[PDB]
Amino acid sequence: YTVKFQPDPIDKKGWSVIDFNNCCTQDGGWYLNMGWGVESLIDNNPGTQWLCRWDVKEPLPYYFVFDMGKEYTLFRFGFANPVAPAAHVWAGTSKAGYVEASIDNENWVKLKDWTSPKIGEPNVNMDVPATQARYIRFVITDTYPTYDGLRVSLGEVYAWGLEHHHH
Ligand SMILES: [Mg+2]
Repeated sequence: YTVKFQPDPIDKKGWSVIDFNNCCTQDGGWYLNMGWGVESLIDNNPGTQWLCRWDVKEPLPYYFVFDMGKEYTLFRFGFANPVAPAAHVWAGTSKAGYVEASIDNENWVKLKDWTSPKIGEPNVNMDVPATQARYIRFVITDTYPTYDGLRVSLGEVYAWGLEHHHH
């Protein structure tokens, strides 16, 4: 928990979801042309979204392993529920979960345990203990129920931190 620093999120261009366990793209390729895949989570804006598996409601937890490309020292981490013209703003139901961090994609260390107060919550950032990392692991553990049961869509994930020596 740090004071009002307000720097700017790491440019997620070298980024790339290197691993996940749930998306709508798993099924028919027609979902593919919809831009609802995991990569739709680190493309700079919450305008594009990510959709869970829809043909078969999969039980939680859902996780993702982002590869920031290089090493950093995370200060904060957060995400942002979907936002118009996102086809599923009512689906952003992330309620509880946590985020881990690793430097070799083998050994991980917990950073924090986030919790969103309502469905489709604008942004949810958390102060994460000053830790060195290359890979991040986001995990949704509980979801707010919907008119159509357990559904969930994510807008985007942000990460702050210093960049280690270019070397
Ligand atoms: Mg996005």
